[PDB]
Amino acid sequence: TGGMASKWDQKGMDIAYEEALLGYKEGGVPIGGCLINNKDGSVLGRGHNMRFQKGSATLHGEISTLENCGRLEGKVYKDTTLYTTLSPCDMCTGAIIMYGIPRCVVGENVNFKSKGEKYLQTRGHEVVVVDDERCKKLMKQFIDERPQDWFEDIGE
Amino acid sequence: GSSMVTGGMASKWDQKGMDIAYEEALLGYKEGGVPIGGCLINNKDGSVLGRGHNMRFQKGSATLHGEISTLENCGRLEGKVYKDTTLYTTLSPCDMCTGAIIMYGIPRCVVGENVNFKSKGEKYLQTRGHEVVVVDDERCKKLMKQFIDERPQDWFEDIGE
Ligand SMILES: [Ca+2]
Ligand SMILES: [Zn+2]
Ligand SMILES: [Zn+2]
Ligand SMILES: [Zn+2]
Ligand SMILES: [Zn+2]
Repeated sequence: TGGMASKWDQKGMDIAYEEALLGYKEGGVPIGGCLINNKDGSVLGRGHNMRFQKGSATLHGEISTLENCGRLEGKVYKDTTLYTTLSPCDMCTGAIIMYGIPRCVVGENVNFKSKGEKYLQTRGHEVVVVDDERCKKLMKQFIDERPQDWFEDIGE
Repeated sequence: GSSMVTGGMASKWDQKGMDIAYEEALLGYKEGGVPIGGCLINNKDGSVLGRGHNMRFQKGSATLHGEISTLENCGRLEGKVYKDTTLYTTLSPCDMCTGAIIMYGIPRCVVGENVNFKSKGEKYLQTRGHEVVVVDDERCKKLMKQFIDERPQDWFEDIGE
C-alpha cells in the first residue's frame, strides 16, 4: 500500500501476537507471525518459533509462518504481507526477499533489529514498524528470564 | 556489488564437504526432489555437524532448501559452534540461505557451482564479510542442469517464481 496502512494490518499483527503468546505458553521463544493476502485479507498461514518445541535451528517465527502456508505458486506471495512480532533477522529477511513478499509489518525492533530491516528496503520491500508494546513487553519478559535461550535463537 | 573483492584460499576439509553435499544432492534426486545438498563441517576438527538436501517435495516444505535442511539437521547448537564452521552447498545460495549463513555467522561457504543459478546472495555474503569459494564442481553442474531441463516449473517454485 505505502503510506496509509492496509485494511488488514491490525488483523495481521493481532494474529502474529496471538502466535507469539501461544509459543510463550508452550515454553518457546515468543515470536509469531502470519502471511495475509492483500487482495481479500485471507490468512495464508500463521506460526511461531519452534526451536524448543521441535529442536529446530531454522524455524524462527517468520520461517515457521511460511512453512505453515505450504507450497504455493511464486505469484501468490507477490501480493501478500508478512506480519512478524519482532524485526526479522538476516535469515527471515532473506526469506521475504526470496519469495518477493512486498510488505513486512513488524511489531517492534527495540528488543532486536538486524541489518535485515534496512536490507529489505534496499531490496525494494516496504517495511512498517508498529512499535506494538504488547509484543515488546512479551519479548522483553522472555529475554529477562531466559537470556541464553534468546541468544541461541540468534546464534549469539 | 563491489569491484575490488576477494574469494578464498583452500581448506583441508573442502574436498570432503563437497563430496558429502553432492551425495546429499544425489539422494534428493533419487527421492524425486530438488537435487541440492550440503553439509556443515567444524573447521576445528573436520567433524560433520550435519548434512541434508532440499525437502520441498519430500515434506511439502516451502523453507527447507538444501542449506536450510542442512542446518536443521545439525540440531540446536550453541551459537559459538557455527562461528568456526564451513557450510557446503552444491549450488550458490538464494537470498534466504544466504541470510541463514549470515545470521548464524558461518564464516565460510563453499559452493559447488553458480552456473545454473546465482542470486544477489553470493555477492552479499562477501559484502557482509563471509568467505565464498566457488569450486565449479562438474558433478554438481551436470546434475542441476539436468533437473532444470526436466522440471523447469518445479525449479521456479523452489525460488518463488
Ligand atoms: Ca525440458
Ligand atoms: Zn527473528
Ligand atoms: Zn529470523
Ligand atoms: Zn538454493
Ligand atoms: Zn535457498
